[PDB]
Amino acid sequence: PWSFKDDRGTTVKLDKVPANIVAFTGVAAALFDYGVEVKGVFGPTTTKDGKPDVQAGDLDVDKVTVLGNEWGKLNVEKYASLAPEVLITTTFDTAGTLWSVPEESKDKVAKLAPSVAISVFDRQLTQPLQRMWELAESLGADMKAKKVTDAKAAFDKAAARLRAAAKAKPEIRVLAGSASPDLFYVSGTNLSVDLEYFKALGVNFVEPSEDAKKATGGWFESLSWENVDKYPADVIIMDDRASTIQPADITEGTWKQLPAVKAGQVIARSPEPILSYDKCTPLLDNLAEAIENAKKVG
Repeated sequence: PWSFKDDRGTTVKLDKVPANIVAFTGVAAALFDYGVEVKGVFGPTTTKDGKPDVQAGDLDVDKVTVLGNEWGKLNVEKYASLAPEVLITTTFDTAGTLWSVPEESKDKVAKLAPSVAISVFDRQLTQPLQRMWELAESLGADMKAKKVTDAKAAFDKAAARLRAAAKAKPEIRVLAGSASPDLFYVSGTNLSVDLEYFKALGVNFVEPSEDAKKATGGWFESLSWENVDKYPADVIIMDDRASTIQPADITEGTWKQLPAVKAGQVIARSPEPILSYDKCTPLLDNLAEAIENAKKVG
């Protein structure tokens, strides 16, 4: 028998370990790094060139059945066809809302299999990493596999590296942004698993006021493109997801004139980390590297 109590406090119990798992693409990507296969995914999975999306990690995107290829899309008839035994996703709120399960069909989806949510709300990254590790082991992973303990050691090494970098370079101000056509969004550290952890390790973030973030309940501040120079920043970390405009493609003149952009001090941020140590290690290394080499320019 298999049992797991998720971050909504609900305990799913099945008579056997589920063989037919369906997961949000980023959760399937994490389980893949622990050698747990899924049968179906939903979420940003492939790009228009047919390549794996960043949230698909190392998943074999040809083998799995893609039920939806963007956030909030999940075809229920095709989901039923997988004979699903559990659905697994993340959750970003107090309510335990299942991330990316279409609101208009979530009840239909829930009829066909129990769900497991891993919370990525209002906590540090190490939390959901260890919760996802426990889930993967319950599903048949070997958590004492050298691939996995090496991964955890590499993550701990990269976390010490970011702590050291932030101690060496306390003057380097990091801005977390996400680009869309109407607005550039500046995140605060509070509420995000990655940013809360990077902050705990000593990174100096630009922090919009709580007043400036209240239109999103404290997640981020919306700025017009002409006002992206509001906060002086030395390193900018930009949202990497499918729905957002990547830094190479931002054509707006105010952006191109940013001290950080002119200095080449822009890297990716993954606001939806794939919850494996393997895939979170680069998030620490990349930010450490940027801080280690950054010039104060903002």
